[PDB]
Amino acid sequence: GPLGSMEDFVRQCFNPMIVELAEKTMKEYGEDLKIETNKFAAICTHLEVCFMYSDASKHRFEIIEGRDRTMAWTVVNSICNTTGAEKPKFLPDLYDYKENRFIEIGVTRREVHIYYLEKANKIKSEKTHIHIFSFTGEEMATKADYTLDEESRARIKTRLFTIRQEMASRGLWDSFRQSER
Ligand SMILES: O=Cc1cc(Cc2ccccc2Cl)cc([N+](=O)[O-])c1O
Ligand SMILES: [Mn+2]
Repeated sequence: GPLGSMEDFVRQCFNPMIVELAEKTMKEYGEDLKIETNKFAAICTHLEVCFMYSDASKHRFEIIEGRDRTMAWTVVNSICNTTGAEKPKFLPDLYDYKENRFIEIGVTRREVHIYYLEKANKIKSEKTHIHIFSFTGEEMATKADYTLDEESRARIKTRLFTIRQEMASRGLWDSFRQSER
């Protein structure tokens, strides 16, 4: 049918705060949202998932993702100096004060196991916990430890489904799904 604009969709369906943060991210990494619209959408999605993940248990998680890079690294350094946790080589999305480990969160259109393996290879850290969500409800987590209960993760998955099917409703899904990497 009628093909829609990804930028319009992103601005209509994501919270304005999230949008601003995503724009800030893309500016920071030199990417133009006006052209890299799928990347823009993905960054919004990943941000929202990180925030929902944090929100599932307030006072447990420090949020790293969303801050400017220097600020984020400052926070990471602070957490390491305060808790004695090993410094990660790449910027994680969260810190878990309860389990005393950083959390890397992935959101993928690809096969979750493969994606997980790529992440676990590309962090080269050992204590950082990895949690991968797909748009079809699949999950993959380090040591099969999923951290949050089924209801919280169900909320996350449901949001992902909503996004996927509104995109599909606008004819955006086909392009978005294969523009990964
Ligand atoms: O897909 C977008 C995306 C964005 C981010 C945000 C981000 C975090 C750190 C550096 C650059 C960027 Cl774009 C992170 C991940 N990730 O960890 O799977 C992402 O998959
Ligand atoms: Mn990150």
